[PDB]
Amino acid sequence: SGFRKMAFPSGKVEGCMVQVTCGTTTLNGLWLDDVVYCPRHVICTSEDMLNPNYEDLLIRKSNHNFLVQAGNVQLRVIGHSMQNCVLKLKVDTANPKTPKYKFVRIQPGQTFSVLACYNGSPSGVYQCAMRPNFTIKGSFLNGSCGSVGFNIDYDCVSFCYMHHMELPTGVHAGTDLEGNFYGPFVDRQTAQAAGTDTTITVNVLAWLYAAVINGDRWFLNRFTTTLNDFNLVAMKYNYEPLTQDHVDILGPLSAQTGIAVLDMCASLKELLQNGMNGRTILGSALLEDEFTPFDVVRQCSGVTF
Amino acid sequence: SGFRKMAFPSGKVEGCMVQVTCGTTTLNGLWLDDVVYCPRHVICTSEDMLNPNYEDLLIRKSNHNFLVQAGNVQLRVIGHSMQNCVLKLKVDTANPKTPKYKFVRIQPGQTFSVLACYNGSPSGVYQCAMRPNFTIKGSFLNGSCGSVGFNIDYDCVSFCYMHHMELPTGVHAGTDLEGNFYGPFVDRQTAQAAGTDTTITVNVLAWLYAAVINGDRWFLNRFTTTLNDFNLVAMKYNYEPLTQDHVDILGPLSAQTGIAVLDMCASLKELLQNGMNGRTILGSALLEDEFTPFDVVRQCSGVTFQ
Ligand SMILES: CN1CC[C@@H](C(=O)Nc2cncc3ccccc23)c2cc(Cl)ccc21
Ligand SMILES: CN1CC[C@@H](C(=O)Nc2cncc3ccccc23)c2cc(Cl)ccc21
Ligand SMILES: [Cl-]
Ligand SMILES: [Cl-]
Ligand SMILES: [Cl-]
Repeated sequence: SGFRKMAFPSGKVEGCMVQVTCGTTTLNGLWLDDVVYCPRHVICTSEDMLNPNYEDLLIRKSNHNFLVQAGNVQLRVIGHSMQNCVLKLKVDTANPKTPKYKFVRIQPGQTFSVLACYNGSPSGVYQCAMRPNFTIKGSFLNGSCGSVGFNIDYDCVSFCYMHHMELPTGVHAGTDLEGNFYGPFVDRQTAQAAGTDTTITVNVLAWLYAAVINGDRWFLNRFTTTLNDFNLVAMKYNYEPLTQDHVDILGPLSAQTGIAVLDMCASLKELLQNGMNGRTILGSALLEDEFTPFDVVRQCSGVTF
Repeated sequence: SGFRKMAFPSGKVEGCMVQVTCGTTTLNGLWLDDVVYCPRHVICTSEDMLNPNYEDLLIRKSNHNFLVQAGNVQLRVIGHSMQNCVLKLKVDTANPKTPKYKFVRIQPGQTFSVLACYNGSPSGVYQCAMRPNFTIKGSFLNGSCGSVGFNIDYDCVSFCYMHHMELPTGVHAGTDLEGNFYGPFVDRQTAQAAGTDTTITVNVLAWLYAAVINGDRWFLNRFTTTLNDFNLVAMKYNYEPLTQDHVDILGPLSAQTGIAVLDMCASLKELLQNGMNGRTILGSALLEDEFTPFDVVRQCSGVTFQ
């Protein structure tokens, strides 16, 4: 019993975190095989960030301008190249702690664990969701750039996020490990804002199934709904549309609890229109949307890595 | 910016998790140096659990009755002893992944990270607090026994909890790493129940200071309170009493934000009376009590967002 916001075990990623310094700027890098990946803005001074020409700034740097520290060991940079908004520093040593890994780009609503780092040292691990507006509500201070987000499927670490910046509302923006930003953001000190966000409907339904599995049923009702009627209600409360793919993905949880997906949708529709009436679900007075259907099955089944 | 329920990176503990089997029972063990620590109930059958005589059950076991698996490698058990509710299995190999560590017994309200494990393999990491009633609200299934709670301040892992059981309300009970239970619980299947739980007041105040540091002030008010008047109100909402030690502990956060501890107490009294009226504090519609004053200072910036 119990249901917690649970991150993947971070050990496989901790063994990849390094400190990258270029001039006065220090941030985190991800060391996989003989390459260290980090945000390309490590080469910028605060003035450069106003309007940077990254290729021009990079052409002025030599390998010795990048100091990479892995624990208390300096790695030798033997090459440097840029791929989108990520800088790739070739080093003379392959990381002996390199796990089985892949680079994956996730979709909004997908969750991942963030290993927050400062000066190449892991400080904490927390579970995030990629918001529908492509930001993450992370917890990051100055020096956290280069911290990564990941999932684990079996013994393979799928790296999906690298931290780049904080937007004025305190939310965060970053890229996949190929340097492509999530969302319409750019790596420059210019006016940028997170768009209006929406709730991840399939994730709320998954969390309602988790509540039922854990003995909370007060919100269940005798009603069902059509997918079209639910989606009209979802649009009204800034909830993401629920697709037939989402309904299919919720199939296992629906079969385990005996509550059809559209039956759970009728519970959610009532919760939106009426609220919780002083009640809580899994110790929350808000509908939680940062657990995917897979997260719920994994936690409630005890999957290990 | 931002404020998340954040666990310590679990790598240093993952490299210590092993599987311990005794007969038909399999659970997790913590391998540090040449010793594997695990709940002593690994020697019980389900039947033995009502009134087990652990001394009598253990004397009947030899070293070869304990199978310890670290990854795909069987460790050889060369000794066994019981310390309170923990079984200590001496093994012939020191764990090369043993981090700098210590054993610490924590007090209610303290927080820690839990690395939930099954069959010696880590499944997930989450943040917990030792409730005032000495239970923890974990996420644990059958086979999770032996999973540990810890803090990693500096490069030293302080192990503070080992999971032993789930109580009928779905909450969890365990011991420190010396095998002493937290709370009035026993490692028996006898009728046991968690006492009435209460909110960790000092932690709620710490979290209100985190909200102020992150720019949220809507809940502040022009009032202050005496410590005694605060406790008379707070106790009516099943909040733990706030002691002068708690007021002292909140001093740094009080100095950083410019809000005196008793002034923040008056804000808490008003929140208990009014609720949030559709508003949230740090993305929560309830008052959060699983962040200590130490956690807030570690997570938050040294500069308040005035
Ligand atoms: C102007 N500026 C600041 C430094 C860096 C930035 O956002 N860094 C930070 C990241 N995460 C949390 C922070 C919390 C407080 C301060 C900085 C934080 C950055 C990066 C880009 Cl791509 C563009 C601009 C910019
Ligand atoms: C009767 N019984 C059951 C097995 C074990 C126990 O509590 N195991 C479990 C632990 N954590 C979560 C669980 C979730 C579902 C099931 C078991 C769980 C245990 C241990 C002691 Cl010390 C006393 C009694 C007892
Ligand atoms: Cl609601
Ligand atoms: Cl599934
Ligand atoms: Cl303590």
